[PDB]
Amino acid sequence: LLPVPYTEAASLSTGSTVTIKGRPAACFLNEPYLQVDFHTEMKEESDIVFHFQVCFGRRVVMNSREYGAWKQQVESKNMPFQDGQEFELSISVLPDKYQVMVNGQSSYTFDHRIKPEAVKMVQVWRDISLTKFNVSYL
Amino acid sequence: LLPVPYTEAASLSTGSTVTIKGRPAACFLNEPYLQVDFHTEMKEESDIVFHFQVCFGRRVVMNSREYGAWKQQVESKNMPFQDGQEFELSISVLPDKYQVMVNGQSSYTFDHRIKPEAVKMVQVWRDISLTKFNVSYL
Repeated sequence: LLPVPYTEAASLSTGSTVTIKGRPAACFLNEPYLQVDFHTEMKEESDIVFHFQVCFGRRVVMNSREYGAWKQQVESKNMPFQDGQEFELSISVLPDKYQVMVNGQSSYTFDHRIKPEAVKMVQVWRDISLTKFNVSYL
Repeated sequence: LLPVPYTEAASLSTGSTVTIKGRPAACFLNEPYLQVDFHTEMKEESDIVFHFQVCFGRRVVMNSREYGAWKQQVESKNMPFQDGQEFELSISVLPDKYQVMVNGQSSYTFDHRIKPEAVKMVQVWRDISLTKFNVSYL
């Protein structure tokens, strides 16, 4: 249903939740990727407050791009995504960090390096099909 | 125009040329990938006679997947692809190797590890839009 790369303007603060439903575009043997980037401007070259990159079946890396430069990457081996299955990815803004849940289970967190109020745009891209994208505020 | 991941059944021998026209789906700053895989069966989990993977603006890796296992990867830093531009990629089957041309210029080669006559399917995927795919025989 949704075009990939997927772009949507967005604002985030404490209590915001970004929810993504989709499925990998390839079998895990072929190592598809998923990337979710919280950008500071509508341009894709803009800074990235929160970068979330899944190499399905292998690892996750999280980072930020600040004044054009990648910072300290955080690596995680948690891999709750299942081969060939739909996933529901939810990214919640807490006061001190993002909490990333996959199919209802807390799987990753990432401390705010830039205030989330700096976010203007979310991009979801790489090797997924995308059926649902929502930003909600509570 | 063409769906990505793109799958097309194919046969290859000496004199075969696979021609791909497309453009990256992201700015090079965001490091999109391109992957071209020559498979031994119609299944995406099948062995890969020739694997060609571009990290736009960084490197290329080439390899083969034989009985399910990746082999010796070949790395190249040649990067003739231009940021934000259409490319024309042509992969020609010579008796002893594949020759990969990008916009008319020979840019990569890869010696046959498996006879090209074992190929049954070509997949073009990752972060590109695809406007043209052809297999031709001379």
